Amino acid sequence: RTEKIICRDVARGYENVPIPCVNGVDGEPCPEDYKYISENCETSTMNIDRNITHLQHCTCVDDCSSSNCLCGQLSIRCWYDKDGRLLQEFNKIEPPLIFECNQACSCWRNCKNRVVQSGIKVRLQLYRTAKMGWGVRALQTIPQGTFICEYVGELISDAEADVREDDSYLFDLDNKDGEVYCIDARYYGNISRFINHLCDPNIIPVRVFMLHQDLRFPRIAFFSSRDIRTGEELGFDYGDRFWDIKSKYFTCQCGSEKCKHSAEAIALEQS
Amino acid sequence: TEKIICRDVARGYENVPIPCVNGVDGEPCPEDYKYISENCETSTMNIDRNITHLQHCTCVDDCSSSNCLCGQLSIRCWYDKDGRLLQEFNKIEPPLIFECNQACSCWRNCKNRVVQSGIKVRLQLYRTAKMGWGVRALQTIPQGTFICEYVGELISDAEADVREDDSYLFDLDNGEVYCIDARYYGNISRFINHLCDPNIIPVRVFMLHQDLRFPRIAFFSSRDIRTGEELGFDYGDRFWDIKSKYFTCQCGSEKCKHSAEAIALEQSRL
Ligand SMILES: CCCC[C@H](NC(=O)c1cccc(Nc2ccncc2)c1)C(=O)Nc1ccc(OC2CCN(C)CC2)nc1
Ligand SMILES: CCCC[C@H](NC(=O)c1cccc(Nc2ccncc2)c1)C(=O)Nc1ccc(OC2CCN(C)CC2)nc1
Ligand SMILES: Nc1ncnc2c1ncn2[C@@H]1O[C@H](C[C@@H](N)CC[C@H](N)C(=O)O)[C@@H](O)[C@H]1O
Ligand SMILES: Nc1ncnc2c1ncn2[C@@H]1O[C@H](C[C@@H](N)CC[C@H](N)C(=O)O)[C@@H](O)[C@H]1O
Ligand SMILES: [Zn+2]
Ligand SMILES: [Zn+2]
Ligand SMILES: [Zn+2]
Ligand SMILES: [Zn+2]
Ligand SMILES: [Zn+2]
Ligand SMILES: [Zn+2]
Ligand SMILES: [Zn+2]
Ligand SMILES: [Zn+2]
Repeated sequence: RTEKIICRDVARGYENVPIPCVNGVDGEPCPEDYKYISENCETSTMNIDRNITHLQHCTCVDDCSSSNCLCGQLSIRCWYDKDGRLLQEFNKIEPPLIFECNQACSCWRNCKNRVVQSGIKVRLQLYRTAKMGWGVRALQTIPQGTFICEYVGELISDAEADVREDDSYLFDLDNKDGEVYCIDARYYGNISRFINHLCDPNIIPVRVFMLHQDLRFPRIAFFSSRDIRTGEELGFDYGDRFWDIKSKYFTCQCGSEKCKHSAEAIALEQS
Repeated sequence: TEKIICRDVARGYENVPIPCVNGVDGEPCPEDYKYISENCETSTMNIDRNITHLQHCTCVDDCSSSNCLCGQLSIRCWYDKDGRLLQEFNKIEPPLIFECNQACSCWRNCKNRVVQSGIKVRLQLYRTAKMGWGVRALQTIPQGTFICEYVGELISDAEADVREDDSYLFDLDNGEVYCIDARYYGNISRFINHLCDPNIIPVRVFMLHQDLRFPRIAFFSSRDIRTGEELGFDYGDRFWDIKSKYFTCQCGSEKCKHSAEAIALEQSRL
């Protein structure tokens, strides 16, 4: 079966690069039960704290590559190397909040501390998968620790997430301060909603702050956990809360020799 | 002797650098304000950003037809194929402009996305002979071209009352009344002086939200602008009804409305 290009950009031009769609697997058409949006949206009263005076900000007169940058020290340190990539020593299982520089900082918009706010840079592709529906894969080699894209969607409350019957696209921000908030990319979302779960993941989510510092609304950034070959499927560990829920419905089809949520794994766990 | 005292007053925040020169006196680069590319808030404004309240269009082409609902909201799309306002655009009393948004089915590069696309002409902060700092064009600018947005601090009408230095205060005007104070927070617009014979006009635009209490102020050339010309708009009589007693006008256009000698004619006739 030929692998037919079916959308030259599902992003409709809102990203820095086009995100094309292909299907060389079956006859499913281009997904369109959703609204592609590049940044988070709201559908109820949220009042994100956008007071510019509330912003912690640095006084740097360099490119903010020094350990004296206040933005960095907030982040423990700036975990970005010279090329914008997430340092190898990054506690990539217990990752701390990253505060990027903002509009209150004295530094320039091109400082070393502005990776996530600068948008997608890698060429990605939405494609049809063998046993998982749609997915996202890389069209280039991606060095470890590179920023991929942001988990974008509809900002909703922990209570609103309890009510929603379709939790296939629900990201739990998990607010330590106050109440949990969540991102539901079921009706409004970006390329991130199409990323499948891998028991051997290659991207990780990081909580990030940029143009605001309202702690109920960290933004989710995905970075490569490893070097990634061209054509290879992006996926992150959805977690064990997702799979104790969706265990009655489907099972993991990732195939990994260390797969935790395949039908065999569950049935072998019941003994 | 002209010197360059800043390579980009916006610090890379605009699509193009906005340098500052002075060949007039010893005033260094003004730094008594934070430059911001986009409006900021210093208290809770409760701007309706509910995506489901956006009026949006269903076009798939470039939104150049008359079934573009976002053009209908604006009477018509007033942008020509090159992003410029049509010659027939009501310049005295512009109509509100509703640009296409993130709820539109159209693409981000359609014909109704001028102001949201940012500064494109080359502009320069320079020291004028009499008006402190001004903003001059670095290039020929045809009529209808978007120049810049009036960016600053959103404040209420009551706040604007207790603001002592009202030399950067712009009126949106309305039920509920709000202001843009560019005094403490501003973009390059705060340096555009007043000209009795203006060559730019402000237009109220809506882009990512359609909260009618917070139009964004977009400047467009009301005529062709020659290379080196200073950008100015008509502050209006409200500004000069409180500022003229302190300082008189210096535009010097033959048809000056707030000049020194133009005050004496109305004072002598009346
Ligand atoms: C598109 C798929 C979403 C993935 C998953 N979705 C859900 O679990 C989910 C689903 C439905 C409903 C709700 N929510 C509520 C339900 C009822 N009532 C209330 C709420 C949540 C996810 O969120 N995965 C994930 C993985 C790592 C991570 O990284 C940090 C955390 C761990 N450490 C490693 C530190 C870093 N953060 C998140
Ligand atoms: C440095 C730039 C000043 C601009 C000027 N500022 C002031 O005059 C001003 C000055 C001091 C104080 C306040 N304000 C408050 C005072 C007290 N308490 C509360 C507030 C306002 C301006 O806004 N000019 C303008 C011109 C046309 C226009 O276009 C439409 C509106 C009207 N029509 C004639 C055409 C359509 N819009 C705006
Ligand atoms: N490892 C997996 N094994 C089986 N199905 C998966 C796996 N990961 C994701 N999925 C499927 O994709 C959904 C998660 C979505 N966020 C991903 C996009 C979705 N697959 C789509 O094509 O629209 C899940 O509810 C599953 O239906
Ligand atoms: N036509 C004018 N005649 C005299 N002074 C003007 C005129 N237009 C603007 N100004 C001056 O500039 C102020 C308005 C400012 N927003 C413009 C930038 C200002 N020239 C500056 O150097 O910061 C006024 O309060 C005046 O001090
Ligand atoms: Zn810094
Ligand atoms: Zn900073
Ligand atoms: Zn910085
Ligand atoms: Zn698995
Ligand atoms: Zn349209
Ligand atoms: Zn539209
Ligand atoms: Zn459009
Ligand atoms: Zn004058």
